[PDB]
Amino acid sequence: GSKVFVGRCTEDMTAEELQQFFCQYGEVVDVFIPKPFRAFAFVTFADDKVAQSLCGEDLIIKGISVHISNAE
Amino acid sequence: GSKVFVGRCTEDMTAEELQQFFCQYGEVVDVFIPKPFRAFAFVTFADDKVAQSLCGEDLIIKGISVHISNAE
DNA sequence: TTGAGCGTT
DNA sequence: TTGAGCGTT
Repeated sequence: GSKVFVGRCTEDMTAEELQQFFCQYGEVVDVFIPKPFRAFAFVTFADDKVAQSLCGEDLIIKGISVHISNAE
Repeated sequence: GSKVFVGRCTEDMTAEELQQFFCQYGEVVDVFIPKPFRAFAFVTFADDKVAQSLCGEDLIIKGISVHISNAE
């Protein structure tokens, strides 16, 4: 389980931006942003341990609090 | 401003544990835990950028959500 | 605040 | 859910 769900994304948050933000924690291998805009994203890590360490956290991306959960 | 306040600490959270947890983000140079127990701590980073990136986040340490704020 | 497309045990 | 101690512009 190396994919996380990222809730409360804003529309200006691009895949590049999310990847740049999330790769601070470990290698990111994919980002999925729904189209049309649905205010969430999925971020996939190479390492399971990295994804699990983020679950349950609320992180600040460009001043916005996003919630991290397991991807199902 | 390279020091953060860590709110909602639990008593079992030792200085070593907090340092181990927080050094994932960057070099940690000090940890202060009040005695007697007051359910918060201060963590000092070598790098200001690291402290600022954490402010406003809620992080999970041993299953517990702690809130990160600027140290004043 | 839980996604696709290909193409079928 | 905002700390010490040393020792004084």
